[PDB]
Amino acid sequence: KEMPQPKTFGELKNLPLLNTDKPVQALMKIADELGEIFKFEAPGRVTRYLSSQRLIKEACDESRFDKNLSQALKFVRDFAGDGLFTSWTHEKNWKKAHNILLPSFSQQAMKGYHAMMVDIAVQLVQKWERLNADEHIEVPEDMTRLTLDTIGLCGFNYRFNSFYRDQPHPFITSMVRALDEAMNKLQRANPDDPAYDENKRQFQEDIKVMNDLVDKIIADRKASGEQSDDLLTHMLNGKDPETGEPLDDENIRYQIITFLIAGHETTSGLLSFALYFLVKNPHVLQKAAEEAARVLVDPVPSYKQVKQLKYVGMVLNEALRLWPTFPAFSLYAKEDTVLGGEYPLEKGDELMVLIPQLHRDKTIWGDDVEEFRPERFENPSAIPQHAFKPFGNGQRACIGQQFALHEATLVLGMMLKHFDFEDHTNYELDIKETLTLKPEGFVVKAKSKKIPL
Amino acid sequence: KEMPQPKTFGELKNLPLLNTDKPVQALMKIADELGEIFKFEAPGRVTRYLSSQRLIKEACDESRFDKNLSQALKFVRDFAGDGLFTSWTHEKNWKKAHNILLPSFSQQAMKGYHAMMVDIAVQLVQKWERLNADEHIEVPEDMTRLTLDTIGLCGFNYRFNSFYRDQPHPFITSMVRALDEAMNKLQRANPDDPAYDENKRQFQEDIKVMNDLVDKIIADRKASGEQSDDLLTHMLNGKDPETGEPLDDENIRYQIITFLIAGHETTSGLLSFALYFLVKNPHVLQKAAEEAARVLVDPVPSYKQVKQLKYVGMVLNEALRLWPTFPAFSLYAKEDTVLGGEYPLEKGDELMVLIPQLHRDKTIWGDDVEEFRPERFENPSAIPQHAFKPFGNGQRACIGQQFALHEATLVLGMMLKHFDFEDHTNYELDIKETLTLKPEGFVVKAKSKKIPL
Ligand code: HEM
Ligand code: HEM
Ligand SMILES: O=C(O)[C@H](Cc1c[nH]c2ccccc12)NC(=O)C(F)(F)C(F)(F)C(F)(F)C(F)(F)C(F)(F)C(F)(F)F
Repeated sequence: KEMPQPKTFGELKNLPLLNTDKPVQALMKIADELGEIFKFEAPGRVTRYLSSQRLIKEACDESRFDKNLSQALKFVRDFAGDGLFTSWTHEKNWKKAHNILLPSFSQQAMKGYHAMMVDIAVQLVQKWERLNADEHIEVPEDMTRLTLDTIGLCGFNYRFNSFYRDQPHPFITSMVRALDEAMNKLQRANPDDPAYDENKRQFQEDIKVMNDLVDKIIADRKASGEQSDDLLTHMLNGKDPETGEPLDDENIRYQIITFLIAGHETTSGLLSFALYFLVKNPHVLQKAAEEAARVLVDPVPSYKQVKQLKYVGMVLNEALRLWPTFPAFSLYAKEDTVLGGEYPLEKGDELMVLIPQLHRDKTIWGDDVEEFRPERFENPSAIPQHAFKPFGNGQRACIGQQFALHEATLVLGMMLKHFDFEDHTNYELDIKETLTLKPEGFVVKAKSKKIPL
Repeated sequence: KEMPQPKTFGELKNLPLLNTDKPVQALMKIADELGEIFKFEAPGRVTRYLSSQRLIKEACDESRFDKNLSQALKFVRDFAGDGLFTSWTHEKNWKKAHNILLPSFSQQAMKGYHAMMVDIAVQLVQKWERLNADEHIEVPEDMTRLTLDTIGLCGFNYRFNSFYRDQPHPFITSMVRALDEAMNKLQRANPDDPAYDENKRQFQEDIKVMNDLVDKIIADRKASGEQSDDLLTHMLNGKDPETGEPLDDENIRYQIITFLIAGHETTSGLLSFALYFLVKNPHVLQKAAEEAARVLVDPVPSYKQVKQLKYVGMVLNEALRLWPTFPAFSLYAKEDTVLGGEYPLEKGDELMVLIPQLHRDKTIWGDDVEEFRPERFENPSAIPQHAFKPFGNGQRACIGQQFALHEATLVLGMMLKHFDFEDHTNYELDIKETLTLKPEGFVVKAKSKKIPL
């Protein structure tokens, strides 16, 4: 159709547009200007950004499109390896690990993780109970402490003890710096230029630090013989029904690194955005707090009680609507095909699904798309197909969805039961972009309702 | 016959002997060489160090000798003011505060503080329970986190939240640096030399940090009118029966600063030395652990149970015997008098009581003074008057004695109930001197007995 394309910079084509610390937000504005589809070129490379439910519903057809590793994911793959998130669907270790780990991530398995989630959630509540009169909370910082700890504990019985520290754990320093370097590689003609030798040296170091530390966690567990009901145990013992094979220790390492990435990056952002919207929308906070008080009648919340926090669940979905914390996923055409009746694609052609824009499609949600209204999610059946994709699509959808939502619902429920919140700075949303999105500098004050634990 | 005296440095006399990281330990070595008394001279001053029970019992006759402010304490007074610890006996505010505060520090008052002591103690135990299998504990660091927080919470319902951070609370950074400066001023021949301009700027800044926080806490409490179970409440409401006056806000601040200093410095040291002696003497550890397990039958220890920890109390007293954490106190002759039928003293003459040396007086304790044997304290009746003085003397004895011993007995009891301990490094005692003595670099491993809290 003579596809729309944003401004170009001679031989660099569109690449300079991503030379910014907020590339996703830049892409969202481009989508606002250009519409449901735009081409994005750089030297030697092209992708097409999709923003409408009309086109994205075709992109979600697994017979036509499969998951692609974006350039960022190809760089994350240098340390996340062939774990689930950075593997191609056709790689043997993808379907093997997928089949082995699904049972570990089901709604049923959440019952088993619940106690350990409560352990970390209570540490959060206690921290906040123990703050003095005039003190405030650094929201994304504390949400990250929580979610990292939760996956460490539930994942491999390891306590990061984030609420005991200011300094991040050695693994995290390397992980964050690796993630940063992976995103920075996306703006470099001549990667072999000696000006990046220190960047490369640091990256290799960081890779080796994560490996050495995770490999030791594996080794120690094999050595102890302990059978704690966690992801590491299920990976050590599990066999893929198809091949009959277990995961090898290298792949297990990559899965653990992957889970730590997820638990540090994604769920913490969700909790941070949810709290942000609640303090910006007092009527919604009140309704959520009402439910929390009504449902969480015991000092320790139970698994069943978390399932009964329906409005808290809707609040989280609405937070995921506006700011899906992993904001884009990539696809490639399995064969030649035509998108939307108008855009012919060849086998191998790539697409990027711009999730925050999909979630702002006024044809789907109505004109009030920027408003925070959890009630939009009262009935999944009234939401059109492929309109809401915060956890991606199909067989390559987020394996951690049930875990993330259970943790987030539990913690947000507890938070709303135990405290009233003040937006004491009238915080202005400022979204930092790493692998994920987070509200940087978001702070609040929390006044205890003095309900015992 | 002339009074013994250590080596001299020309015009500086004995002063350079205290130009060392470990002055008290240097003075103990000198005492060992020279005996029960030696003179120590510096430019413009003289003092006499006493090591024997026979001379010290006379020095402790309050009709003949009163508390002196050592050079060190005069410098500490720049921030502790006319608080109890740094006031002269004849100053109006000493007796006034003493009368008001004595009931707040009694054995009976410990019933009121017990619950908040437990609050912090449980945080210590949770921290250690949450360590990963082969991580270790930094003993004085964690004991200092505990004792500071306990006196903060019991003293003025303020949470330093030391177990939530690596870097000390700003107030503590200032207090430590002020205490360090106060000790450092002692060696400067020309204090107004421009080389100390920064030291003095920093000292004043540190004093202001301390005054600001404390004055604010006092102001906030008076504004709100709330009534807590803390020393601050008692000081705001208390009246001295003698003068009929309450303490004013400035003196209240000095008392609070004083209590914070004491909690940070002294009790933490006692706990660290006790654990040191315990891991070096496993028979004693076993005997103390048996008592802890037998007595502390509830997840939350009670006041009544802490009082039953007789042997844990003996352990603490024997640790105080070998390493009394505030190791020296100073006296002055009220009038002309003769010490020991041998050494004439003029009115105003200063004496220093070397407590560690008193506690090694073989004429009182037997020849095995260096051995750690809590059974020495099996029957308190046996201990001669003035043989054991870790809490000083008479009306100027430590007002916090019952507080310190309650906290230490509680915490050590809980530690011995909940963990086994390993001296994994075969630690060599290395004693750091600030205001007090503490074992620097003492580390252990603690293996949980998995007893619920
Ligand atoms: C609010 C929280 C989370 C969000 C928004 C989120 C989002 C996503 C999205 C959008 C994808 C698809 C990526 C793509 O198509 O390239 C994905 C994949 C994945 N997520 Fe998450 N995620 C979250 C939490 C978690 C957690 C807690 C874990 C693990 C403990 C996890 C593990 C994974 C894995 C392993 C994949 C790859 C699955 C596969 O392809 O087989 N996620 N996630
Ligand atoms: C094991 C712990 C402790 C030891 C070994 C200890 C030792 C001492 C000693 C030896 C003195 C006499 C000082 C002198 O003669 O110049 C003293 C005085 C004092 N201590 Fe402690 N102390 C401890 C804990 C505490 C605590 C926890 C507090 C307060 C919370 C405290 C508050 C004081 C005060 C206010 C004085 C001055 C008393 C007065 O002269 O009226 N001490 N301490
Ligand atoms: O890594 C990629 O392949 C694509 C597109 C791209 C990056 N460089 C290009 C050069 C030519 C053509 C396309 C590109 N990168 C992006 O869209 C982006 F801007 F970096 C991005 F939006 F931040 C992102 F990386 F895709 C993303 F949205 F943040 C993400 F994929 F969700 C993330 F995983 F978070 F990185």
